[PDB]
Amino acid sequence: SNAMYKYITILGAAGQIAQKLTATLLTYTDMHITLYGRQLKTRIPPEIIDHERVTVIEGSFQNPGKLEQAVTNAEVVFVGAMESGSDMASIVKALSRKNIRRVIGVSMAGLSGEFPVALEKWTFDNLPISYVQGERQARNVLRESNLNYTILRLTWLYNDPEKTDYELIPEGAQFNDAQVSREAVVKAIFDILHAADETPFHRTSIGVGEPGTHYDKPSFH
Repeated sequence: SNAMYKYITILGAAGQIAQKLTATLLTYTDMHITLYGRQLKTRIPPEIIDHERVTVIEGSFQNPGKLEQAVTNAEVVFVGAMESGSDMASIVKALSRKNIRRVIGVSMAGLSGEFPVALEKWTFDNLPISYVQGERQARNVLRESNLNYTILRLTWLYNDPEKTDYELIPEGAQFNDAQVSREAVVKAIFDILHAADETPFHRTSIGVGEPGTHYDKPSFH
């Protein structure tokens, strides 16, 4: 045990990593969890929504009063999707208003020149430009903030409960891993939330990849 945080607000709560994270925090910590979003009582399963340590708050990133409520007294905010500069700006503004400092957010690997040639080309061949550009703008907004952020740069995702191994790729290092499981990413987030010394995560952007996957594209699964 010994999580470093008790109160977490999860934005993008219906996303797959966010749901897996919520389940692990319920099972393996005594954290109190607030989920913010739209129709969450139907989009998230009842073993989460019915749990006494889960609170749902309705709204979107364009409802500043609701978002501010959701993050009030959060000790850490998890941002499941960093897809839009303006949404990221609204999140940063809400956290700023509530004096919330600690934020962990999910972004994409490949926007800091870190992928090798073939995997980089495959990556951009398989995403719309608008998606890439929105990820870039959201990342820039968060790095420009004064928040104590950790950005997790994820390589290509898949699901496999047997895959929980991850490695962390520092800023500026080659990122050669073509894939990582959502379960491995969730373990990394859990580990960050339990780290007494969080300096490696203080205003840094860290890649998360499956060791041994130096391929030109994610594997067939």
